Amino acid sequence: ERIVSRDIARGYERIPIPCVNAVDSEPCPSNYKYVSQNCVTSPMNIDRNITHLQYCVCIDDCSSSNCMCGQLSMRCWYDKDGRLLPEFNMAEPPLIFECNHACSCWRNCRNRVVQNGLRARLQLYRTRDMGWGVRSLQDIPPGTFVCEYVGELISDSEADVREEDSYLFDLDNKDGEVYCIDARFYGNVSRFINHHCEPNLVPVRVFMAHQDLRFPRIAFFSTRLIEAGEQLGFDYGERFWDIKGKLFSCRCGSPKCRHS
Amino acid sequence: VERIVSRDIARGYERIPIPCVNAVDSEPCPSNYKYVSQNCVTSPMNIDRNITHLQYCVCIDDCSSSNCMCGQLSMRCWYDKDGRLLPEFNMAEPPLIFECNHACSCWRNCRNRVVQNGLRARLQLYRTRDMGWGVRSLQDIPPGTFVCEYVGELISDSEADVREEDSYLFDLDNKDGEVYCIDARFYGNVSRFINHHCEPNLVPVRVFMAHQDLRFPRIAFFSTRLIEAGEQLGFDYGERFWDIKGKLFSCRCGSPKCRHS
Ligand SMILES: COc1cc2c(cc1OCCCN1CCCC1)N=C(C1CCCCC1)CN=C2NC1CCN(C(C)C)CC1
Ligand SMILES: COc1cc2c(cc1OCCCN1CCCC1)N=C(C1CCCCC1)CN=C2NC1CCN(C(C)C)CC1
Ligand SMILES: Nc1ncnc2c1ncn2[C@@H]1O[C@H](CSCC[C@H](N)C(=O)O)[C@@H](O)[C@H]1O
Ligand SMILES: Nc1ncnc2c1ncn2[C@@H]1O[C@H](CSCC[C@H](N)C(=O)O)[C@@H](O)[C@H]1O
Ligand SMILES: [Zn+2]
Ligand SMILES: [Zn+2]
Ligand SMILES: [Zn+2]
Ligand SMILES: [Zn+2]
Ligand SMILES: [Zn+2]
Ligand SMILES: [Zn+2]
Ligand SMILES: [Zn+2]
Ligand SMILES: [Zn+2]
Repeated sequence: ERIVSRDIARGYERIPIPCVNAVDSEPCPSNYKYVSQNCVTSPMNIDRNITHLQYCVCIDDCSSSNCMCGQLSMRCWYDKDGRLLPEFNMAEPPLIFECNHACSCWRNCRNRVVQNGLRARLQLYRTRDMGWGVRSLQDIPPGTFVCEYVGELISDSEADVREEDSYLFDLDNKDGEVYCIDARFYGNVSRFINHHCEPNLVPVRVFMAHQDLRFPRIAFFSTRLIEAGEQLGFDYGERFWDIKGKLFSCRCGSPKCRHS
Repeated sequence: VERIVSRDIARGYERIPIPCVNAVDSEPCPSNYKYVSQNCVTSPMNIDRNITHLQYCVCIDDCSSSNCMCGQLSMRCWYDKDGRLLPEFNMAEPPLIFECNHACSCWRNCRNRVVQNGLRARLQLYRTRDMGWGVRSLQDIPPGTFVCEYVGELISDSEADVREEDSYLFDLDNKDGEVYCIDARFYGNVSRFINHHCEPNLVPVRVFMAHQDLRFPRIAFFSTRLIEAGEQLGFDYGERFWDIKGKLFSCRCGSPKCRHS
């Protein structure tokens, strides 16, 4: 019903992300800053030395098995349309290394999906029972990149002293150091995606312009055909529900719900 | 005959292809460097990227009014509706330009965003007769248009002072504090091929977009007049270059007002 914003991203995405409310009188969310890429407040010494990148020397479109970046990904998982292959392990996704600016290939090679940004037509909307949510305005085939989980990159020490923990995405411990993305104060459309026990999205760790393994980027891919109008959802995991289960129960409505 | 030796030296990284041609000799497309479309580093530079340190505007319009904070930092917004520098822009002593950024309240299509939109002109790398490779425009370029950025490897002054090849350095001079340099010898974009001209049709301008760390301005070339289709691009290398290289060769820009021949 009520169109309360024509584009919450104010033109920073390749297509607008409108916001509508047909439930109550809440206006468009405004208690955060929309950013389309990750940001920092305190410094994160991400390794950006260009000579530290692994890269490929392909002269084709990076469809051969000799592509170093495909080999780092165990294989290039992207088909001719940029969708994950049917055999992609959705239960335990691998890391994806996309091609980068040190590679000899062209900017339009096969192994570049997440770095081309959001393409699906999404919409922020007011749900009946769990606040704001995100839905697709179009059919999304299986294995399509939907959106990235974008926010403020913070250390574990910083996360342990933040009053609000509902917008944290853990980049769990590759070593002693561990970091997370906090979308509470800075974030993109993904900060409004609700939990579902049978999720139509799965997060995948991706490396594009750097390969600092402490700082993967979080890309959501569809696990099935998402029909037009369907709400997006992913599995928040057990750390969330072991903390928030004390306060409320899951309202995903799935007959296979595990937290209600 | 004009040999096409590359369809795009940028391999698709620019909005427009930049082909390379050679009607002079049998030299192939230059390949002794790595093309990058934006600045890179090898040793860390600790650029201040704290989002709360950005100055930003709160404009409710397209940032075309007098109240835009980012225009005020630039002493005024110098861009017209087409993204070109106003005729009042001081080409002889350009001010610092602060474009709008992701902390501003405005939209991504506001007026104060030109260099962050990337290269737009149709350019061409080509073999000259007595200057090696050069860059020309394939189209008319109106005055005050953003043409290309000087892109390369960001290095410190002490690193530059131990590099054997100095012909691709762009100085980021600092009146106070540490001084840095862009070296396009090993990593660079199309701008590393632009030759010196004593009456140049390009002027470099220091611009800030995603960060405002004054140690690291980005270098944007704007046209100083109409550049016609076919014309070679050129800017003034300055005195530090010619005080060093003038001992080896004379300027061949061919201008009637050449100052280094
Ligand atoms: C509530 O759900 C989480 C809560 C916490 C999480 C992650 C959580 O959900 C992750 C998935 C759900 N997301 C929702 C949107 C996107 C995915 N992560 C951290 C990190 C764990 C490992 C890496 C370093 C810190 C621990 N702290 C947590 N809450 C504490 C914070 C500090 N105190 C008080 C001082 C307020 C209370 C408890
Ligand atoms: C030859 O032209 C330059 C030469 C030098 C420059 C700048 C120059 O031209 C700038 C304009 C021309 N460009 C051409 C393309 C784009 C603009 N910069 C400096 C400093 C760098 C950072 C601190 C302030 C200035 C260093 N010295 C330089 N050559 C020395 C380097 C070390 N070797 C040996 C010790 C190995 C001795 C010569
Ligand atoms: N499946 C679910 N059941 C109940 N509440 C949920 C839920 N999924 C998400 N939420 C709510 O949404 C928060 C995650 S942030 C997701 C956006 C949120 N709906 C908003 O309006 O800002 C959780 O803290 C929880 O309060
Ligand atoms: N006006 C000029 N007169 C003589 N040589 C010039 C010149 N402008 C540029 N050059 C040459 O080009 C170098 C700058 S790098 C510019 C690209 C270069 N022509 C190339 O083929 O790689 C200078 O060191 C000088 O060798
Ligand atoms: Zn490859
Ligand atoms: Zn590659
Ligand atoms: Zn590739
Ligand atoms: Zn559930
Ligand atoms: Zn403004
Ligand atoms: Zn602004
Ligand atoms: Zn603006
Ligand atoms: Zn001259």
